[PDB]
Amino acid sequence: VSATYSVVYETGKKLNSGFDNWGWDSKMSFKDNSLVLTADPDEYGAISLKNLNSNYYGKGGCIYLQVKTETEGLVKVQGVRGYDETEAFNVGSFRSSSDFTEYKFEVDDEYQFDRIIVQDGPASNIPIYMRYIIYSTGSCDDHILEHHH
Repeated sequence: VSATYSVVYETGKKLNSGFDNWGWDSKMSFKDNSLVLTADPDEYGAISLKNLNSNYYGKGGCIYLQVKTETEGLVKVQGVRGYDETEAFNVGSFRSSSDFTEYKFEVDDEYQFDRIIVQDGPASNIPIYMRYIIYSTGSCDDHILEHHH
């Protein structure tokens, strides 16, 4: 099968149909035409974006998103088949940027997963602004947003 995409969030004030936030120690809000993670004061807080459309996003693949923030942190997966759902696996990091920066993270082929985690490493209580959160079953080498127009 060719690459299949799950578009979790583009812009606006809601997640797309069939996605929910199962994160912790944080508040997810919608401001500045983005999805915003603000970890609670002094907490290693996260959003965890659960796919309710299928039992999994897929096995391996690529996670793409854009981030704008003054803090930094980690992107992970959880709900991995074969594991306790609480166990999380790091797939990449994001850093501070004045405007939206694109990231692509390869998901190990060993991981068939149902949740995308974004987490504030410094426990900073600083907003992390996100757009265009998209999962592809294909490789990151084969993904580009310009082809999503």
